[PDB]
Amino acid sequence: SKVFTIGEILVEIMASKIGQPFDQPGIWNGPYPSGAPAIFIDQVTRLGVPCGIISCVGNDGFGDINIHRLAADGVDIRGISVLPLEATGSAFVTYHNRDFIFNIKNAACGKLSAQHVDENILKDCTHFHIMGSSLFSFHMVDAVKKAVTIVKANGGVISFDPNIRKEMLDIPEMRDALHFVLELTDIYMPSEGEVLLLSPHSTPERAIAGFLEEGVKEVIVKRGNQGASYYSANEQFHVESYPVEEVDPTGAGDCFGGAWIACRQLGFDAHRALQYANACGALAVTRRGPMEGTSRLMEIETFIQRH
Amino acid sequence: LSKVFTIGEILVEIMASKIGQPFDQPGIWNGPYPSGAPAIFIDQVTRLGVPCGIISCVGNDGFGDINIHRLAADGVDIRGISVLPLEATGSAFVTYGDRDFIFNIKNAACGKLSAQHVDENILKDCTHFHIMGSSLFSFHMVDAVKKAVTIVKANGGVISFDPNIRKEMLDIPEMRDALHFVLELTDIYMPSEGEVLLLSPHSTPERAIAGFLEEGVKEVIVKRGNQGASYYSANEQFHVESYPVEEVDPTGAGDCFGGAWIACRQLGFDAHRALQYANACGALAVTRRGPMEGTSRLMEIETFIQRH
Ligand SMILES: Nc1ncnc2c1ncn2[C@@H]1O[C@H](COP(=O)(O)OP(=O)(O)OP(=O)(O)O)[C@@H](O)[C@H]1O
Ligand SMILES: Nc1ncnc2c1ncn2[C@@H]1O[C@H](COP(=O)(O)OP(=O)(O)OP(=O)(O)O)[C@@H](O)[C@H]1O
Ligand SMILES: [Mg+2]
Ligand SMILES: [Mg+2]
Ligand SMILES: [Mg+2]
Repeated sequence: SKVFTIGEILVEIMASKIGQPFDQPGIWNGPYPSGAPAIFIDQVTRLGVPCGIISCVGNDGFGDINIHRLAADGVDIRGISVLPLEATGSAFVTYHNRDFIFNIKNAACGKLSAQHVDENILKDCTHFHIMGSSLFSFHMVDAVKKAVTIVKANGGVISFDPNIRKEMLDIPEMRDALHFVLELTDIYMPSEGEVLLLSPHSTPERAIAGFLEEGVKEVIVKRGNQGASYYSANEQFHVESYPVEEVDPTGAGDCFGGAWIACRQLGFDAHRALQYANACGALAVTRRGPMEGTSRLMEIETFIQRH
Repeated sequence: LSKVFTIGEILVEIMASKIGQPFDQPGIWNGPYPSGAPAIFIDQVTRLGVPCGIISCVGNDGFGDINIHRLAADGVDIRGISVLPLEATGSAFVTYGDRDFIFNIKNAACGKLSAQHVDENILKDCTHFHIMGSSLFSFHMVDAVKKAVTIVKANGGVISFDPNIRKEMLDIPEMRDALHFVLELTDIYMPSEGEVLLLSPHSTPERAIAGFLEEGVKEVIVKRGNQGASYYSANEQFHVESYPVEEVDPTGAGDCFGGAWIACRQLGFDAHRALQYANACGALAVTRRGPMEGTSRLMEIETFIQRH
């Protein structure tokens, strides 16, 4: 029983100071392993659940830091193809109080396609997770479509976190790609701000009811500093947030998701899984760095206990 | 009203803060810094006071802005710099003998430069057009360059060419031809010592150079790294020794040497003066870190030469 994801893998370069602009020489920190699917799958493995990822990186040091990190953490990296003529994706980020310069679409991670999805790699996959952020081109979609149908046809469970960029919604083809995934989704994990996106219904209550009636088995709604909710035909509950000192919210959704999926793989019931997921996301935001907020079971449990 | 123009890639460079710093581990980096052979060449030209412009493409981000701001502030005509919303401004990560790089040019805004992104209303007063071989990495680039060249030669302009190519391009017949194509329309050839035989059928520099001149090239300026440079014309031939300096970054040496030569010639310097100034410029260039941070003003070169 293995958990698999697919998508962009990149390195993040972070500005050394708040307010630091992009158009002035300065000091930066990095590279740091990154990319929503990678963060998610890193959290899954740190919780002791077998998993793998399908992506494309370039034949360079930036691709290496990612492969090395995931591999050392227990992730099956056979699915990460290395592209000699492409540069590994990157993202420069600066703060205020947030701002980015992305090289994802036209980078190695954007070369992912059906040809780079090895069906044999998914032969024993029981759960496949999709990040909406990965659907930014026809090839990304073809890759996702191929992997999802292989797993679904093999009786696997599909989970989907629509962490998309609102822009993609104005693009029919991407809008249709998102509808595709949802149509085959068992576990839908939108944040409150994303609940209405892929629904013909205008009120959240109505949208969620719609997802269930359409085929989804469970809807997990992330509410940031307000906690999280769980919805199924069988039950419905909510958990309050754990008050923490937020530093970086960029990996909260990814970690919360990996925790939910991993805990469920470990046999946790909905209530316990939601509690751990909630605590995992809270812990993630207390540290800077994309993948620096993932936690292991012991840390999550101690955090819960202390509260 | 007479202007020197160039065309090509504009990118930013992000440098490793320490020697021995790997790309596969977190650390500290310095940047972004304005870069790109054509950009450094043109920055040296404008710093010498010679009116100039550049045709290039950058993305709609801060990395694109730092280059436009620097060039504009230095006096370069940047109207030929198009901003592409759907693309990312090229970049280059480097770390320290070898420099080691991670490039994003071919698939960035740089490689989007199209023959249409050129014009001619922009090159109307261009009497000198300079080409960097490092820019010819796609048929779209060669097209943009071919168009610009036709336009400039139509108004009776002069073409200068610096073959700072990646030897690899020589095995791709298409690019191999683009380069030979440009060479046949070149008036001023400026290969480095290790690039002299590349576009030549001969195997000895003497022969290679004698061939370029026979074919039509009027001047061949050979850069010899830390051993000076040589000038070759059908009528004369001479060389200058290198100035001893504490080298720190060789990245922009050739580009600065090039801008200095072209600009000094525009200011009426004879071949002998221009060669010593270009030579000194390249010498000064390598003393500071950063691709475009070593350019010099005319009198800085003058004093450099004097003092010594
Ligand atoms: N400031 C916070 N304090 C406590 N818990 C938080 C905070 N922010 C997030 N969380 C926890 O993490 C889960 C992850 O959440 P968030 O709602 O930011 O994810 P998301 O909406 O998917 O965002 P993303 O755009 O990064 O994918 C939340 O539902 C919550 O349980
Ligand atoms: N270490 C050095 N010491 C003194 N002068 C130097 C040094 N390096 C370069 N120069 C001067 O600068 C000119 C610029 O030279 P270099 O040979 O590195 O350029 P190039 O071979 O064209 O390289 P590129 O590919 O960067 O364009 C030289 O011919 C020389 O006069
Ligand atoms: Mg379509
Ligand atoms: Mg969110
Ligand atoms: Mg050289």
